[PDB]
Amino acid sequence: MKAVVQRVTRASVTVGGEQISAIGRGICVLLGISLEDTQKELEHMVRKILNLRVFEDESGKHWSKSVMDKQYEILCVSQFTLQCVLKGNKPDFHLAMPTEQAEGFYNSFLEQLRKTYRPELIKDGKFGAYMQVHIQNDGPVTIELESPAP
Amino acid sequence: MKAVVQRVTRASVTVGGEQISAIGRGICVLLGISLEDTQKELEHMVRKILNLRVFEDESGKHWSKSVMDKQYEILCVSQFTLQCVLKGNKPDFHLAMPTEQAEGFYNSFLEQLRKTYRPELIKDGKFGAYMQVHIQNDGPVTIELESPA
Ligand SMILES: [Mg+2]
Ligand SMILES: [Mg+2]
Repeated sequence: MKAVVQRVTRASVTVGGEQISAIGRGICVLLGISLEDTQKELEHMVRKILNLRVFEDESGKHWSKSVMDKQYEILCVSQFTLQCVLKGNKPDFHLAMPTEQAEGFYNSFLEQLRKTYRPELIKDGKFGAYMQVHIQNDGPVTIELESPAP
Repeated sequence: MKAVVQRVTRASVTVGGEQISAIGRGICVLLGISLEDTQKELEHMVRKILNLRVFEDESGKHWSKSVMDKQYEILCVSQFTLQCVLKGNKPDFHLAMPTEQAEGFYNSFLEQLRKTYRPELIKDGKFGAYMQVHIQNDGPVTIELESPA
């Protein structure tokens, strides 16, 4: 499992100009699920996202508070392209989990996130859809996470 | 050297509320200079970014065309937070090149991009600054790139 995490002042997902979801301050997670991914990686990745210290405290010290410390929001979007192998210049996605299983895995992942944090502060894209993910990256701050190695 | 590349329908940078840079369709590249990066990694990374096949052809075939094939734009922003977290739950900076040496590499990287592609299609943020980077990720499509190893 891989994730790209971007700290946002706001973020939203549109499908065909229709706004699907939107968050204010918090974190946008692009989530790459691999073929070899299991419940262990699912649970480990949730813990890492929720505990990632990307926010300031009241004094303004950097890297001192997680999304949960701040009671901020999380926008998760499924992103199989992160499971890319770069032989030549064309991407190959053989390491990504196929969409039939991946949708179930993704849904279970979002559900662990909601039960570990607060459901109302967790927003999603639309798994199969051609989306525009509007990301107002605050800083910018961008962190790569991986769980096969936690 | 590490990069996160996002395919965009548009992207922009604001500092202090003012939009200082914007592109239309293309890629937004967040670039992380590492401690032992050389001109070698820099040249390799430019090449990879410029030929990355993240665009469709004119028949709609996925993964077939690069930014240059499409004559699309590139917004490049410096981002030192791309190094591995490994231990703890905060960004890790010990592997990032100190800002002083890094700024020279970053500017060299932009000059290489411009020389190898089209200068008028290349935009950047503002190296020192606290930026809002507005990214309309198209798909979304996101690719992680890395040189040395
Ligand atoms: Mg993200
Ligand atoms: Mg990017």
